[PDB]
Amino acid sequence: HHHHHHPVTPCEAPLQWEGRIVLYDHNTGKNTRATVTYDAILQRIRILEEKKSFVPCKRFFEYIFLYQEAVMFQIEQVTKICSKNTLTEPWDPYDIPENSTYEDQYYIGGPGDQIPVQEWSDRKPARKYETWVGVYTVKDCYPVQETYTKNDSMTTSTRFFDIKLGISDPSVFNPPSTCEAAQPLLMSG
Amino acid sequence: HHHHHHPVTPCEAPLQWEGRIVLYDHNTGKNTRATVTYDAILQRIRILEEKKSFVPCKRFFEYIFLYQEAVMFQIEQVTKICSKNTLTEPWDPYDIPENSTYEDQYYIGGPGDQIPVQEWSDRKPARKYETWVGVYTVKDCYPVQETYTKNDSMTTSTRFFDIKLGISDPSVFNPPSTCEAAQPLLMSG
Ligand SMILES: [Ca+2]
Ligand SMILES: [Ca+2]
Repeated sequence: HHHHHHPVTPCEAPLQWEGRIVLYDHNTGKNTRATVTYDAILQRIRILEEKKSFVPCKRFFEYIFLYQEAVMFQIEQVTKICSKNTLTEPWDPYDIPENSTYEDQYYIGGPGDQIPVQEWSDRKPARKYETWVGVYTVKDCYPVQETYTKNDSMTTSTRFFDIKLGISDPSVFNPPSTCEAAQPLLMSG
Repeated sequence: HHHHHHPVTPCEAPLQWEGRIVLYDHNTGKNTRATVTYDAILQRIRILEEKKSFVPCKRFFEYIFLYQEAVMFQIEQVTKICSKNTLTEPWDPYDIPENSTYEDQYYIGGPGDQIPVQEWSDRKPARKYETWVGVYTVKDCYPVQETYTKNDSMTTSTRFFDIKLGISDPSVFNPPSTCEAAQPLLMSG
């Protein structure tokens, strides 16, 4: 039997990638499926909601968050109606904060196809419940899952997949021409 | 470019295994870490809660659910005080119901260590929100994650890992001697 040190700090998540996610929102119970272009160097993130067959939702959005310019564009994918809004909130990366609490390492999957991952949190002894848990791969530190009990009880779980390093198509961060735009509230049905 | 049929039915999850889980309960915000012995053939499941350093919780339980006998034993791991209770609810396997809606297939992880998985749900067009989403491996159909918006807004996400087929230690389903026991309500702090 052998004794593995707990890691002194967490691995460093990739800075740029193209991937896909599911965002599960318990306040609404909604699962949102999106293609994501993520760039922590410029602190921008582009989210393209996906439509599946016969979902009861008519409206689907593209989001372009440009934190270095304190603006977010939201575009109805059909109408192409744009909303330009101010971003007050600071950038938040998909990574493990360097002061996170190490929780575990384990294998996801079966024999012959299993992947080692690590789990980290913001657990400390002064607080009964964590607000953040992250599951990242051991080998490349890619995000796998995060749950965020953030926002005073407004919680989400995000699952990450089909991630590919780098950004093959930068143009996605250019807002469309219809984005000579004002600050409308666009929400889904 | 190529066109993959959607699967006509889902893969068949393993019937017996030993593994570990994290159960994230939004009603409380709690993350419970447990070692699990799972047996769908006898419809029994043994859950052993894990204690981590300096969690503010004093009480940790072992559960032995024996659905074929409509009884569940709950044991305080320290005191060894047992509770024997009646099970009214039918067995529910960790599997994909054969009438589930196929949602997606994708790779978790990075280049050189990534695992293909499938996602299934209980989505139908008559209901805005799913009550159940399951993520299972393609290769062996091992559970990876489930979220359950079951119970009229009482929702959980479960993550599965370190799964090994078969049950190396059957004795765990034998209740301990202190289980000449009554029906106490034992809850955590
Ligand atoms: Ca973050
Ligand atoms: Ca089930």
